[PDB]
Amino acid sequence: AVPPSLRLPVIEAAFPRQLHPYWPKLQETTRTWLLEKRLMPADKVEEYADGLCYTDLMAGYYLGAPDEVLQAIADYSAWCFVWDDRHDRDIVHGRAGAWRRLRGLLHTALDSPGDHLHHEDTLVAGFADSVRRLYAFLPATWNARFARHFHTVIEAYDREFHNRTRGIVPGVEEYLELRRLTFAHWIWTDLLEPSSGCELPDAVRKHPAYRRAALLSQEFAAWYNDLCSLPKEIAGDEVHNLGISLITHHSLTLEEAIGEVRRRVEECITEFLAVERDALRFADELADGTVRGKELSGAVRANVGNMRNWFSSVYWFHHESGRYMVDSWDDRSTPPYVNN
Ligand SMILES: CC[N+](CC)(CC)Cc1ccccc1
Ligand SMILES: [Mg+2]
Ligand SMILES: [Mg+2]
Ligand SMILES: [Mg+2]
Repeated sequence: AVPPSLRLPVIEAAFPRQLHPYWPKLQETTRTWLLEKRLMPADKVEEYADGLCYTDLMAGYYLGAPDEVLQAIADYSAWCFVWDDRHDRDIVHGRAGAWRRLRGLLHTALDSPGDHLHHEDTLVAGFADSVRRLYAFLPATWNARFARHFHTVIEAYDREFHNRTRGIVPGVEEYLELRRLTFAHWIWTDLLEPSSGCELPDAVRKHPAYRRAALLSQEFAAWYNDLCSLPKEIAGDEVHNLGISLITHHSLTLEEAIGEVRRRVEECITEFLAVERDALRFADELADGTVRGKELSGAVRANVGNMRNWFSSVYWFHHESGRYMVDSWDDRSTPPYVNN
């Protein structure tokens, strides 16, 4: 049961939740990876890792993924959360030097992950381990695009560092552009392809219906995170959240801002339902009779299915994960699972 201010009946009724059969193993393997790569303190992994639900979130998303592919995606996903925590703590403690160095190392590791598998910074070595494995599934053309996309994500984190250091809250439109990067829209979109076993040609994945379906899936996920993570983020002096930009620049009250974010999230859903029809008509057009057309048709169909699955996975993740349960913390500004 979800709180009325967070509840989305259309999700509950029309996007039934899915779970990949590898999830029980996935849960433990990622937990152990976090442990052995020293990405989270050992006692924090035992106390909090399972309750954080990072593996549940990916296992509800990339349905159909080879077990190995889902494992690398889940390790990378968990790493991303730990990176978000590190970024947060570097900002809070004014470690601009340590953040700048991490940022540079991540850019280099991204292009040559093999070189960085045993780097002395365990956050960098962990990144490189997951990225090296992601690079093993599809041609190097897909790897180059993932890298291009993630260099942009790191730089958006650097922009957030600048904003929070200066006490700047982005305008609403500026925020919406930044959020496509800090949420890593195009990374989750990229990872649809190794999950269905096919790198999509530019002409296919840039078709308007595929692009728009892919975008709305991510806008929904990012803004729903904004809605649900607003309490802990206000508490932690986070300034990046659609709700916070509206309060700051459109002078809404908190209640008005929650309402406005809800309405924007709702519209993503019914916009997605419209363009999903087009995206699936496109998948049928790809099935032209040929082997390649059938491969491409099947892959777009799977990808669009998972774009849909993201809605329910993200929806339930925010109600299940301890990441957001600020009311339970001794210090509302310092989550228990973060290394402070
Ligand atoms: C901070 C984590 N993340 C990706 C794991 C940043 C790129 C956004 C996110 C939050 C909640 C659900 C899904 C993604
Ligand atoms: Mg963040
Ligand atoms: Mg965050
Ligand atoms: Mg958030």
